[PDB]
Amino acid sequence: AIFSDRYKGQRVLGKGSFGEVILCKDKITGQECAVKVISKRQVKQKTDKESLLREVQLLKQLDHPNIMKLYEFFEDKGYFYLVGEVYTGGELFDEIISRKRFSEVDAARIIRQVLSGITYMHKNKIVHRDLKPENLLLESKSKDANIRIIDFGLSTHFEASKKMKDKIGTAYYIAPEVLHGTYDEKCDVWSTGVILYILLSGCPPFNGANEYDILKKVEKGKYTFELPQWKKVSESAKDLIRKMLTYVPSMRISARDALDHEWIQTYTKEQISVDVPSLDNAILNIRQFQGTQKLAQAALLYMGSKLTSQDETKELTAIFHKMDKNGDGQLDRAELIEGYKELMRMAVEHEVDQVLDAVDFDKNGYIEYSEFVTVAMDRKTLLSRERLERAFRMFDSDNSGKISSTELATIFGVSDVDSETWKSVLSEVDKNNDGEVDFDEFQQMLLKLCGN
Ligand SMILES: COc1ccc2cc(-c3nn(CC4CCNCC4)c4ncnc(N)c34)ccc2c1
Repeated sequence: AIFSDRYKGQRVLGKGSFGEVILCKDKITGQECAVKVISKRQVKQKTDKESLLREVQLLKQLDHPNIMKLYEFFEDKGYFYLVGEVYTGGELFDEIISRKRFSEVDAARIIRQVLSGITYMHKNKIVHRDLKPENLLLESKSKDANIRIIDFGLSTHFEASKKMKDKIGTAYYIAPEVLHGTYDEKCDVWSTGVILYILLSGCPPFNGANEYDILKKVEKGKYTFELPQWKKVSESAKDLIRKMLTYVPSMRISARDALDHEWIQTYTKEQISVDVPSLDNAILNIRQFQGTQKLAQAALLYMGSKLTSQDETKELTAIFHKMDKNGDGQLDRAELIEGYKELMRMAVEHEVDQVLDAVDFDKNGYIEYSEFVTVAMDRKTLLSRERLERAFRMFDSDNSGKISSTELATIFGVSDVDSETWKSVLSEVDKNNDGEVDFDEFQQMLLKLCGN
């Protein structure tokens, strides 16, 4: 079984957990799929291969409309290839923030789907452990679309990335008992309870300035309904949340029994019988939450991509140098492609051609490979820079064009950028800052925070 014999890469879907997800296509049937590629080297394995193989085989036989469908599994010297069904509706919360109105009925429908998928998985002795909004995909970008839970069962066999770009946002959802090391399927009920709390209020129940702060709250396990917007919420919803966020797991309600709860039964009726006031403050809060999380993540990815492009700028120049037997610094289309491939090893024809368009539109002769290197790398870093700008713009909901010092403290705390470190970098960028930054200044800060 060779992965590449069956599937061709089409386009990247993202970096998710444990590795990158690539949209692939079956070479024979044309069938599209999402393949999670996990590098055995860059990621450690918890269990022996036999245990992993058995769990994979089980997963292939399981089917539920709220669980991502696993089709196939491949392995080579370097990697595991997990072939799943592709879902195109994006992350649940990125949908929710676009909505104009949101009620308890909406929240209930969402949670019943999650609880349903979880219950089926627990029946089969599969635990998630890292349940969070990022792991709730939509079959289509619509409030009517079905939810598919991704990454069930991965945490049992693979160690999580300790890189903060990977870690962002994880602290809010993790069960206290996971932190302390003794856990079972009840941890997934806890995470779901955290998600329900956020849907109804727009604010995490366990919150803080940074990762440790948040984890400290989770561990203590104390939370409240003190916020004003909890006045608009039914006692029934609050009651379920209490049961889901019960500290001791044996006393914590099960996924199965949570489906049976009065709130779920009452509010997921096809026919809306009960009062449905729009949880307007929760929406505003949820948008603020998502925006913050997305900007912090984009910031780390941007800094990461900057460093990566620095390495690859040096390598690419070295490679072309060797090829530059003449020493005139000019190469042809063939040579440029070959070198690009050399670096890649360290589709192709088309990417070089895009570069040459800008460089030498007429294509009359040879190319200053130096000029090529520059343009080539800028196209590689585009996604991250535009994504950064988009996240900045989205976070800036009033279109002020600026982010305040208070907002920066939140963004950087979530990002594990030390308070004293970022403030010092701000001072270097703008001596006369007024306790706010525009986009360019923010970007200048990030550059300085990654050795630039
Ligand atoms: C255990 O075997 C498998 C096999 C394939 C899997 C595919 C996905 C998956 N990831 N992404 C990228 C999104 C980018 C935005 N943030 C949320 C995720 C996806 N996008 C669309 N469809 C998908 N199926 C995924 C996740 C886990 C998988 C596990």
